[PDB]
Amino acid sequence: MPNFAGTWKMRSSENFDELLKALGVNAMCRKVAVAAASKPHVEIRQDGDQFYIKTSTTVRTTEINFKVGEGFEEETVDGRKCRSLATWENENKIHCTQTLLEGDGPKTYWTRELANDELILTFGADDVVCTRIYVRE
Amino acid sequence: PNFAGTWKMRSSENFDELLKALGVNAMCRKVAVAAASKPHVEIRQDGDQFYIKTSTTVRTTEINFKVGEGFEEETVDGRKCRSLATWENENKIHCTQTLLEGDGPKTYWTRELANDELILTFGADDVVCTRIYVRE
Ligand SMILES: CCCCCCCCCCCCCC(=O)O
Ligand SMILES: CCCCCCCCCCCCC(=O)O
Repeated sequence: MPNFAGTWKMRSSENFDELLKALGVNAMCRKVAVAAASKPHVEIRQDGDQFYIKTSTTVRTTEINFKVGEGFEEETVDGRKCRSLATWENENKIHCTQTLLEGDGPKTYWTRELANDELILTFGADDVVCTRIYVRE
Repeated sequence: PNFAGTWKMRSSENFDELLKALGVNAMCRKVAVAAASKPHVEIRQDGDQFYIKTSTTVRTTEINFKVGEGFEEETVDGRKCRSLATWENENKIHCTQTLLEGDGPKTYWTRELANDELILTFGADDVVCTRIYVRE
């Protein structure tokens, strides 16, 4: 029912450096990630529950393909392989639960919500929350 | 010796081990080693006065120094340091470093001209990384 599809550009970021610190990312990498990941561009294709999400920066591009309610594999923000499940949390919000394939680490998740035609991306690592707001371009 | 010119890296040794000695975690080392795999360097030199720009797609650094005079730069892992370059021989500059802030391994770099190749060495405690540059 909500239409996530389109091209998006990041307008604002809260607590990204703190999220990377909670994931144990070294400052050498955080310094580049915070500079470069200051202006990601996102493309979404959506057909009902079926999604394609591509996030690109000069430093790193990721693409995921998933159906809401079906398991898939992706990476955490710090690049660790995880098994994921996206659920509708409400009519305008996808909540994605994540479990590491290998090893131990903080509990991670992401959410994507459409609110007043803005795309709110939240990432969790234990009790740390990062909020990135995307707008249409 | 004429360090001036444009240079491209042909080989690297022990960069992963150097970043480990600097306390960089494995996931970060894998990305950093890849990101640093082929820097392009521009040097301008006028006697003892040096300008060194090192560029990669993800990160560019520039330093200006005179041999024998203190300056401030960053370690490889991006920690602010106070530095001093000296001639170790006719074709070799040795740069001693001290952290401005916090504690960490003893670091230094050397740049040497040998058979018109540019040999960059980084030290962190007893670990040595060697990077060899050739003229572009
Ligand atoms: C998220 C990406 C983090 C990337 C951090 C690596 C930064 C580039 C290192 C450049 C080292 C060049 C050393 C040299 O002068 O040969
Ligand atoms: C080991 C290095 C980990 C650092 C991660 C870099 C991430 C850069 C781009 C992330 C984009 C986040 C977003 O979707 O807004």
